[PDB]
Amino acid sequence: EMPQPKTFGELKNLPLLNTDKPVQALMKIADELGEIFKFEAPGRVTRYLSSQRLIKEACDESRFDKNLSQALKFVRDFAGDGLVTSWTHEKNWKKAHNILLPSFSQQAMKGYHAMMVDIAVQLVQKWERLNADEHIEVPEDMTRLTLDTIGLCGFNYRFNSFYRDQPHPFITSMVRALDEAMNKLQRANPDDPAYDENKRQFQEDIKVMNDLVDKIIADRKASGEQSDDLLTHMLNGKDPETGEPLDDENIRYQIITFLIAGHEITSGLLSFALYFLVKNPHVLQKAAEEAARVLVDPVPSYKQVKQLKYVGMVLNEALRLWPTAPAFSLYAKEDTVLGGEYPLEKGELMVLIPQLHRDKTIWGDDVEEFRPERFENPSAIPQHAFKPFGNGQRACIGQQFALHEATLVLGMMLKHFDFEDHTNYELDIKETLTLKPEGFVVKAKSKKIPL
Ligand code: HEM
Ligand SMILES: O=C(CCCCn1ccnc1)N[C@@H](Cc1ccccc1)C(=O)O
Ligand SMILES: CCc1ccccc1
Repeated sequence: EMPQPKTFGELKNLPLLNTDKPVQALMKIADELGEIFKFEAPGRVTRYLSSQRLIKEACDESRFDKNLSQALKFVRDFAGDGLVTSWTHEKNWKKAHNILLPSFSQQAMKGYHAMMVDIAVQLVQKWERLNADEHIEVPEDMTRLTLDTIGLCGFNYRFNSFYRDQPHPFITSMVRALDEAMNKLQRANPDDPAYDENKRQFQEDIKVMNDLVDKIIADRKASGEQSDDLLTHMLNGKDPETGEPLDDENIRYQIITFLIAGHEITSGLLSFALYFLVKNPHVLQKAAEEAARVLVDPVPSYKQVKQLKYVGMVLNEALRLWPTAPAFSLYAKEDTVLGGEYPLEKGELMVLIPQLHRDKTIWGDDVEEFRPERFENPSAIPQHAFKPFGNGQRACIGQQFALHEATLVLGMMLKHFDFEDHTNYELDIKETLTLKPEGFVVKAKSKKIPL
């Protein structure tokens, strides 16, 4: 019989996720129950997988396909049939996947690099301009970086996050829609009048996002400009299979999807990376030495960012410990037995990435230690042991983008500043649909290296 955490009568396990930190709650359950536990909610059953042994099987795409978790299903209300919230069998998935893959390749990063540098330099400049008495709100600034980077590379839009403390109206709505999607996970009687105004606000936020993104698309189509951004690629792309381009609605969903992905999901990586760097000065020194040796020019080149191997290891080790897209869902395409012990019927598994990444049978007993050297040789990483970007054809299309922007800015941060964990910050991971070291603050003392 499969382990299952404590239940709450008719609510089954659902109230276990009625907590500020559900991923961490699930990790704790995984620690207690092991590599697989059943999680039941009213009208839902899933099985949380935490071991590489089981997850490797779940990642067999011949047996399991991506499932929309309840979170993804609720985000689908505004991310539509964008790539993240589409089922693999939906026409728009493969179509957009085929169209967008070349826009997200490592080679495509060469084209986004200058725009990424634009924002990265703004980040560096912000911190260069802080007064000595001041500190950095790390996740906030990382989000400024990542949001602005995806805005610029996504559709040549400047969110200008370094010019405001208040979020862009689209982001206000996106964050509130994501929050409402996450809140609806715990909503008994959704059509109750208590959650009534949440619905009105949710629809208003969906409309804000649609109107703003639709206007972006329409403005680009009307202007005819051919930027080297994702929007241009989507407006001009043709899926070789169907022969079809994405329609404007799906492009809007893709843009919404990229903005969600490139917001705190991506900035969390940077925030956790910097968190671990300041908590592990030996690592920081090693990463800083690489940044200093490699980033010999006032602005990093693409080729230099590629040489930031140890920065990449830092990022991978941050992704190991706190993958900011911490779970993905799969479903059994047919009846199948998982791991020789768990018969599954056709039709859900949750891959609990932080737990996979703590599988001592893969990583050794020191799984909680931040040791980028674990990633010194990518050959040492067994298949499916490390899956911060998900799996297979449903893996993160933005992986190279996220890692390039993260490596670039982290490299620049490490080149340009020494960092002080001046509050001896106690890791407190705030959960939305992503993870963030909430309140993580540092001081950055400029090395006074010009840009
Ligand atoms: C550190 C940053 C990121 C992490 C950890 C991450 C993680 C993931 C994961 C785990 C998935 C699979 C989700 C699932 O199976 O349900 C995914 C999918 C996806 N991600 Fe990311 N992501 C990141 C950044 C980005 C960025 C910056 C973009 C685009 C601008 C992006 C776009 C996507 C898309 C479009 C998909 C769906 C791909 C498909 O199913 O065809 N992600 N991401
Ligand atoms: O699975 C996802 C959401 C997946 C989204 C990650 N993602 C995908 C693409 N980009 C990011 N949360 C986990 C944990 C959870 C549970 C309740 C409330 C919040 C979070 C789960 O549902 O058990
Ligand atoms: C677009 C990334 C995403 C989508 C839904 C939920 C969380 C994260």
